[PDB]
Amino acid sequence: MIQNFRVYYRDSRDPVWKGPAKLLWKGEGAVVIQDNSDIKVVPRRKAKIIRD
Amino acid sequence: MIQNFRVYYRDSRDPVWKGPAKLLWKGEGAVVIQDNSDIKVVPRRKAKIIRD
Repeated sequence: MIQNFRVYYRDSRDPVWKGPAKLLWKGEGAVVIQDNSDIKVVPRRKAKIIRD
Repeated sequence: MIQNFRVYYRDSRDPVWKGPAKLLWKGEGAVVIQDNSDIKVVPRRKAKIIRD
């Protein structure tokens, strides 16, 4: 059901937002994404769902 | 498309397999699962897809 959606997220070294990422898994207060060629887990409260 | 499937995986502190887990994301050589109440990423080459 996830079509074209971008997501922003902050790093643990700086509360500064980071470039957009691809949205893959979406359920509880957590969202799986992929910035470079590596998938990682990010708390939903530290990410934002933007539409493409 | 993921119905009832269990997955085993080894830890980084010991090449010993670990209890079964729930299969959620499935794509490249990586698989997202959930053992306790926390989701983590595990390389597909370090996990096994078992049917329920």
